[PDB]
Parts: sequence; C-alpha cells; structure tokens
Amino acid sequence: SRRRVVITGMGMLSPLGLDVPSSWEGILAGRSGIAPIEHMDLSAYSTRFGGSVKGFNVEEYLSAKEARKLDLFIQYGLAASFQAVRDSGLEVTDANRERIGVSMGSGIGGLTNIENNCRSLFEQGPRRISPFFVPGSIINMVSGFLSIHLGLQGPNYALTTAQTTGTHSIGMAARNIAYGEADVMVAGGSEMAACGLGLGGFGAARALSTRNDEPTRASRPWDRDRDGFVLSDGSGALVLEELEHARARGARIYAELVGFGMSGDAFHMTAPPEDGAGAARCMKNALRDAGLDPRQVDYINAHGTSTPAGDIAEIAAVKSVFGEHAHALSMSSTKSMTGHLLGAAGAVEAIFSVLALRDQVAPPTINLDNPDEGCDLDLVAHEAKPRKIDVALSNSFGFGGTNGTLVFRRFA
Amino acid sequence: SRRRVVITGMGMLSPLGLDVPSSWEGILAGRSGIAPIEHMDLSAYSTRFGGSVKGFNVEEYLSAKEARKLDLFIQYGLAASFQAVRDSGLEVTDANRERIGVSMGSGIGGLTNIENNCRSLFEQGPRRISPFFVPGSIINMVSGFLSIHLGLQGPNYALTTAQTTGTHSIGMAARNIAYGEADVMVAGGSEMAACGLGLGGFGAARALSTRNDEPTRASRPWDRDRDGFVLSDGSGALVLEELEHARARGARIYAELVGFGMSGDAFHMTAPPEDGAGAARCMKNALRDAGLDPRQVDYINAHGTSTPAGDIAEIAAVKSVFGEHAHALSMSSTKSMTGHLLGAAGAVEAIFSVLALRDQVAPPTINLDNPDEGCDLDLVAHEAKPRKIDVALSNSFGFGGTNGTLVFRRFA
Ligand SMILES: C=C1C[C@@]23C=CC(=O)[C@@](C)(CCC(=O)Nc4c(O)ccc(C(=O)O)c4O)[C@@H]2C[C@@H]1CC3
Ligand SMILES: C=C1C[C@@]23C=CC(=O)[C@@](C)(CCC(=O)Nc4c(O)ccc(C(=O)O)c4O)[C@@H]2C[C@@H]1CC3
Repeated sequence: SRRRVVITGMGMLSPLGLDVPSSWEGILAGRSGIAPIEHMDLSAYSTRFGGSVKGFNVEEYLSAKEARKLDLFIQYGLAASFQAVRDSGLEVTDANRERIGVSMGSGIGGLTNIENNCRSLFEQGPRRISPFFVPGSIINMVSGFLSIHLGLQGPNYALTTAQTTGTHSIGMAARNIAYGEADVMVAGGSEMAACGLGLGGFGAARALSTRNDEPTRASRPWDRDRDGFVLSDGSGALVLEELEHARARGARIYAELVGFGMSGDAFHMTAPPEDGAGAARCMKNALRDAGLDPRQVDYINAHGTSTPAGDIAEIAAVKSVFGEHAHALSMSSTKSMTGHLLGAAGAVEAIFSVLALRDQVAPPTINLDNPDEGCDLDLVAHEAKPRKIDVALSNSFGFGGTNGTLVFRRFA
Repeated sequence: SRRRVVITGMGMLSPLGLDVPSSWEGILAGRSGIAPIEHMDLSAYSTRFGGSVKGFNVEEYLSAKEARKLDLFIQYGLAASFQAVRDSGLEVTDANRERIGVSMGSGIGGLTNIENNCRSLFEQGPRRISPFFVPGSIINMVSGFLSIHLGLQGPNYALTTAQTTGTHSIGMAARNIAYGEADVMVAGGSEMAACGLGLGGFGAARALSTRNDEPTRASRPWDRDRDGFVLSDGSGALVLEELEHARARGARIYAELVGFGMSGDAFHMTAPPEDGAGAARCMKNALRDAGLDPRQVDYINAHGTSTPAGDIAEIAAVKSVFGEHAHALSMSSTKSMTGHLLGAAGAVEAIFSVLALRDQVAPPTINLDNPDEGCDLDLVAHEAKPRKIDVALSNSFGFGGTNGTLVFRRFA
C-alpha cells in the first residue's frame, strides 16, 4: 500500500545566498561562502572563519516581537520552511490541515541562545533569564511555530541526529507520506552553531580546519592537505507531497524521493570505520528501498566534510556498493563551497541533489587540487559538469555512527 | 503487511527508584519523589525543589572514565536502555544486529554540560572547553552510545518534541517495526534539566510550582490550588519487538502497542487550547489506529502536569473523545508523585501504563484534595485503584502544540 512521494517546494538559507536560486547560482559558479567571522571576538579560538548567512532579515518572515522570542536556528528554519511552502503553492484548508505535518530538525539546536542566557545568568543572576529561553531555544520549535503559523495539524515532530539530521528528517517525513499518515510534510533542518561553544566545542574535538590564512580554501574534501571541516549556518526545507495529491492540484514536481536508508555503524562516537561499512550498509538499504540496482545511480552528493578519516571512508563505501560503476557515476561535496551546516547539511544537500536532477549538472568539489591516495573517482574537481542524471543519491553520517541516504529520481 | 508490536523489556531511573520495580512500588504506594534540591544553591531562585534521581551509581553500568565525559541525561538514558535490554533477554548477534535499532530522545539534552562549559568559556576561555563537550552533550548520543556499546546497526535516531519526546520516540520506533524497517527497537527518553538554566528558564516562563514550603504537595494535577509543574529528571526505555520475533524466541511479553496518534494543535507555543482540541484529535487518531471502540479504554495515564491551563484542557479532551464513557474509565497523573521528567515523561508513563495492564491497577493521583470545576471524572485521588484494565492510553503534550498518544492492550 506504498504511496509515491515527490518534491513540490524547496527553501534555503546558506552562506551562498538567502534563497534556493541564489545558493544554486553560487554552487554552479563554484563560489565559496566561507569568510572570517564578524559577529564576535575569536582571538583565543584556533578557528576564526566559517559560513555565516549574510544579510538575513527575519522581518521578511516574522514581526520583530516574534523574532526576539526565537534563536537564530529557529529563525533560519522558519525562513526556509516559509520559502518551501510558498514555492509549493500549497493551500492549507479545513479539509486538508490534519494531513499536513512538519519535521524540521537541528543537530545542536539553541546553543547560541543558551550561551547568551548563560552570560546573563552568570553576570546578574537568574532573574535575567529571558521568559522565552525554553520555547525559544528547543529544536522542535521550528516544527511547532510553523504548524501554529500555517494551521498544520498533521504529524508534528523534530529529529536530532547530529550531522545526519536533515537527511533523517526528509526520509522519515517521506515514510509518513508513503504509509498514508500524511499527504504533505515540510521537512529539513536548520543550524546556527557559530558561537563560542560551537567553534570552541568542535575545535576542542580537533574536528575543524585551522587554515585561518585562507578561509575560502579550508574546505577541500578528498584533497591531500585537508585538516577538518568548516562550521557553517543556515537551513533547508522541502515540501514532500503524495504524487496524486501533487498532480490533482497541478503542482510543479522537482523529483521523486524513491529511497531512504538509515543504519547505525555501531563503531565509534566521533570517527567512521575507515572501510566505510556504515555508509555502505546505508546506501544499499536506500537502494533496496528504491527497488534500484546500484548501476542506475548517476550522481552522489557526498557527506564529504573535509576531515582526514571521513572523506576516505566515503570513497571506500562507494567503491564497495558500486564496484566498477563507481568510475561511471559522479560524486562531489558542495561542502567545498558551503562548509558544513551540520544538522542542516543533509537538508541543503537534498535540495542540491534535486537541482542536479532538474538541471542535469554535477556540482563541483572546489579546492580539490591534489586528490589523496585512493581518491581516483570522478569527484568533479573545480568546475560544474553537465551530464545525464536520472538518479541522485545524498549521503550523511554523524556522531554516534548515525547514517542517512536519500535516493531521488527524475520523473517525466 | 503492517506487523504487530509488543513490549518485551523495560528500564527506568526516576525520582521514586533506580529501576522499574522500585519506581512502580513507589507509584502504587502514592510516594512523592519531590524534595528540596541538594546539588546547588538556589536561594536566588523562586523554585528550589524537584525530583532528583537519588543514589544513582553510573558505575553499575559504565566505567568512571567513560561516565565522566557524558552529561547526566546520557548516563540516565544508557542506564534505562541497559536495564530494558537485560530485562528483554534479547541476544544481539550477526544474524540480527542490523534489525535492532534505537530511538532514545530528550527535550533539551545536555543542559548541565552546556552550563558548566559556558562557565569555563566565560571565566577561563575557549581552551578550557572539554574535547568531549559535543559528543557528551548532544541529544542523539543516547542512541549513538547504546548502538556502540551493544553493536546495534538498525535505524539509529533521536526525537526532540519537548514534553512529548518519550511518547513520540516509542510510537515512531513501533512504526519502524510495523513497516519492516526493524524487528527490535530500544525507545524512550531521558532528561536532566535540574541546573541554573533549567530552573531559571522554566521559572522565568512562569511554568513551575513555587510551593517551596511543601515540595511533596506542589504537584497536584486537577486540584484547585495547582500553581505549575514540578521539574524532575530521569529516563524510561522499552524494548519494542515484532510479535512473531517475540513468540519465536519465547520472550516474556508485557503488552501489545496497538495504537499511536500524533497531531499539532496549531494553537500556541507554550499554552494548550482550553477545549483540548489537539489532545482530542490525537487520542481519536490513536484509537482509530488501534481499531478500538473508545469504550474499550479502561485507564488513561494523563499528561496531567499540574499547570492551571493544561490539567483542564485534558479533562475537556477526554470528555470530547469518550462522552459518557469518560465517567467509566479511570484517569490518573503519576506526575502527582514523580513530577515532570519532560522528554522522559512519556517514556516512564508508557512503562506505568504497561504495568497498570500487567497488575490490573490504576495508579493514584496524589494531592487531589479539592478537584477543580469540571474535574468530575474518576481521577483515582490519593490511592491506587485495583480494577479491570484491558486497554491503557498514555497522553503527552508539548511546547509547539505537539501531541502524542500511545494505546496498550493486554496480550492474548
Ligand atoms: C577520534 C578522533 C580522531 C580524529 C582524527 C581524524 C579525523 O578525521 C577526525 C578529526 C574526524 C573524524 C570524522 O570524520 N568524524 C565524523 C563522523 O564520524 C561523522 C560525521 C562527521 C561530520 O563532520 O559530519 C564527522 O566529522 C577525528 C576525530 C577525533 C579527533 C581526531
Ligand atoms: C502562555 C502562557 C500562559 C500561562 C498561564 C497558565 C498556565 O497554566 C501556563 C503556566 C502553562 C500552560 C501549559 O500547560 N503549557 C504546556 C503545554 O502547552 C504543553 C506541555 C506542557 C508541559 O509542561 O508538558 C505545558 O506546561 C501558561 C504558560 C504561559 C505563561 C503562563
């Protein structure tokens, strides 16, 4: 009894732009959105750069009063969520509002808000904690606020699976629709971790590039001189719709979401298995889910974080799943341009996977100057590659050995 | 091909006990776990009491070296998870590990760790932030660390739906099993929010009881003089198992999980609608999901937080859904005794709803001295009521207007 799920709406904030067609222009032109951070003093930090959303005006979306109650990550997820709903042309009615849900997640949630309230608490005591500190900081408040704003009475939840969050949110929402629990879902992720604790936390884990002299060159997935990931901010939301609901209202359809894989590695808290066994199981489950032979995959949007162990583990995973086909598909990391939006990474990379299908073009991996040992696949170095893409795959893995794979197909 | 799902294992840390049987004895005896908070100086705070886990020894489960790097919510989540898996008698093998997953959630996760690291950041500087801060504090690391310790390679994720988290984590895991994505899932939630930001934050929102003179009488759901909820910490975990998988290995089955409802209110960020329309919609979805006549419901474990608005919304929902049968069923709030474990509230209350079925007894609502206007149902005031229970329901509501209902049935 499994219903087909298609994408009818997309919304985005990224370091490359304030919407989807600005971010995508940047992806195809191979631009970086990485720069020295301007909103705080990082003198004592070992990393001083990352991907900020530049020029965000929350009052295009909310009243000043509404915005003052919400952490930036929630502001960001609402912006991308409202763009996606507008993009879909969906009309919410008394007849359909219990068939429309939301699954917007985040990896690290209201860390920035918690920092600012912590400063007030330490400087002047608990009477200075904002009344809205709790509702304004918790990860489900993108789902909560969106559903209250639009009157959505379908499944209302949030995933938090670290750097896998966006991929899991989109996949579980697909499941909701395929198994008849909803007809429409808004899904994706938002992240704003560019605070003392985020740069300091990930930096204490020795997980960040320290290439402070050349921020636009720091993120270089599968390059021999990679030294960790680049911390970035933003959001991605997709409108997922049962196929016949989309066709019934004359919705423009971007792609079909055919396959979803999850699988734990059970390996280590913060490092992947070098052999890519985790990504491997997950991609295979996603392909089984889609009813697709590995040889039908044309494009992979890699997780490709620019860490030493992560990048090579992903090459191994792909070689295992795809055998000889590995040298026929294209794989790239848009994190080379966007940096790592953590729990939003899978959301914005789903969108880029969908636009690779719409536009028949593999986005580049910029800064891929000297591919490392074993990195001999078509990694689309430096420049966008026009090619045939009928099937795009998007991979995410996260802390705690969490893995997510989405399979999208062109459809005409 | 929707498969049936049973409970084969349960685990818990609560203000009444360091396991299920100790906690349940507390519940049936009408014992309060609420006491003045010992682990900090709260003289500047308007709320100075709550439910602590008392005498918790993480070394009954994990080495000192590991435990030291984990926030209390992760220690609580792992303890409950390990209890539930031992209680199930399940053996993890190469033949099944890919069919066993985990969904242990939290409302806000690593708040104590975040506060302590903020202190380090503001007094000392970023070089004093723990390298284990991110993996030891983020919400998906109960799922992550449990997969790593036991070798679980099934679906690995975490929900964060505020005070609804433990109910949704259980329900969605059951959906995973129902649709073939897993045969076994460890599901529930864990919370430790008893720090400056938690008491200060919920206090600033004016959500907390301020009955400092009488802590054990502060939590009084449906009582006229209720003045906000009581903040508690802990964890609940269930082993969910496909029925033929349970039968095949001859497992002890506690109950069947026959229904799961979700719904957004789409009303307000921190307040329910007075009529409880979201709770009503959620319970109706759950009962329809279970294929039951509403007159089959014998026992409701209410969300019942002791907030002025929440308690009366939930009587209105129960009147709307069950009509005259609202006067035949028993409804109680175990939060009268445990207080509010937030993201874990739905986990520990699921376990109490299953034990109500095993032991044919409705837990009491303690402190119900003066039922408020319209609170004219059997709310099991003061003392446990032995009675027939074939079907038990557990309700959860959260900030963001998130709702979830679980329906359990004696297995035969
Ligand atoms: C235990 C070790 C060894 C160490 C050495 C090599 C490395 O590459 C890093 C820096 C990062 C590993 C990794 O890719 N994790 C890792 C992962 O498993 C899953 C997701 C991500 C992500 O960024 O989304 C990620 O980053 C690790 C982390 C920590 C200290 C240095
Ligand atoms: C907007 C208002 C009005 C106000 C007036 C009387 C009240 O009863 C409270 C205190 C609590 C509302 C409520 O139960 N929320 C509420 C909710 O929707 C969902 C879950 C819970 C829970 O604890 O699990 C919860 O607590 C509200 C909260 C805030 C300030 C005072």
